[PDB]
Amino acid sequence: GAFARDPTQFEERHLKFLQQLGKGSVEMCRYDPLDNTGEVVAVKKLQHSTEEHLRDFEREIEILKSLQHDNIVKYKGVCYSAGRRNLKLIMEYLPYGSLRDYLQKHKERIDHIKLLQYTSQICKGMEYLGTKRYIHRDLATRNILVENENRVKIGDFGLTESPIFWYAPESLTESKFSVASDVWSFGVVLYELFTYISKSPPAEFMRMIGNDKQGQMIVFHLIELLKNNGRLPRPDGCPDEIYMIMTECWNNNVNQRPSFRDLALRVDQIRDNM
Ligand SMILES: CC(=O)Nc1cc(Oc2ccc3c(c2)CCN3C(=O)Nc2ccc(CN3CCN(C)CC3)c(C(F)(F)F)c2)ncn1
Repeated sequence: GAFARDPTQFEERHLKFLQQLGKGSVEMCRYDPLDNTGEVVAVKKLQHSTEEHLRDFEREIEILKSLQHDNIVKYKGVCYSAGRRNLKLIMEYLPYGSLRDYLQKHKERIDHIKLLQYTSQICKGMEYLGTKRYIHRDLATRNILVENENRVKIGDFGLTESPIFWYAPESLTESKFSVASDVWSFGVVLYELFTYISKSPPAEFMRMIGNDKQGQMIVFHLIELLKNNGRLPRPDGCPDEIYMIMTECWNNNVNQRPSFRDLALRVDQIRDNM
C-alpha cells in the first residue's frame, strides 16, 4: 500500500529522548527540526513487531487517526525510525499522566466538584467514541489521562491490576463487549474516582470473594457474585445519588443500563444544581 502517515512529518533524527513514561513502551520526546526547542510529544513503541503485533498497532493508529475530541487523547502522527523499518506513534504530551496516578499524587487539589467534572468529561469522550462505532473495552482510570486540573482525556495505554474487575458479567461469561459493557466499566471508573482517598476494585472484590483464593477460582467466584447482585460498596463520603449512578450502570440487564448521553446530562445537572 503506502505509509500509514506522512513519513517526513516526524523524522527520527530530530526526535530527541527526554524521559521514559511507561513500560509496548511510552517515552517523552522533543521534536526539534530546527535549536533545542520544538514541541514535546509522547511516543509509543512496540516491543515485538510480529505479524500480529504490527497488525494490531496499525489498527490502533487507524483508530486514533479517526478521533478528534476534547476528551480523547490527541494523535499527532507516526515516525518511521530504523531507516523506515520500524514504526512509532506520536501523541500529544499530557503532563499529569494517568488519572489513577493523579488521584493518588494530587489529592490536595481534588474535591467532589472536580471528580464530577472529570466524570462528565469521560462520559462525553465516550459519547464521541460511540458515534465512531468503537467499543473501548478497557475503560479504567489507569487509561484516562490528565492534561491539567480541569481536563482529562480518554485513552488506552495498550502496554500490556487484572482488567477482569472492570468487565460486565456478559463480557466475562460470553466475551460480549458493547457500548453497554463500556457503561458497566464506566460505573467502575466512577467508583474509582470516589475511592481516591485497599479500596481499589481488585482489592474490594478479592475481599468479598475471599483473599486466599488463587487462579481461575477467582474468576468463577467473581462471575457468580456479579450474577446474583454482589457489588462494590458505596465509598466513604460518596453521596447516595452518585452511588445510585454506579448501581444503575451495574445492571445485569444489558438493555436497562443508561446511555452515555443520559449519564453526561445527569452528571452535569447534579453539578449545575449546586
Ligand atoms: C506523564 C505521561 O505519562 N504523559 C502521557 C503519556 C501518554 O502515553 C500514552 C497514552 C495513550 C496512548 C499512547 C501513549 C499511545 C496510544 N495511546 C492510546 O490511548 N491509544 C488508543 C487506542 C485505542 C483507542 C480506542 N480503542 C477502540 C477499540 N478498543 C477495542 C480499544 C480502544 C483509544 C481511545 F480510547 F479512543 F482514546 C486510544 N500520552 C500522553 N501523555
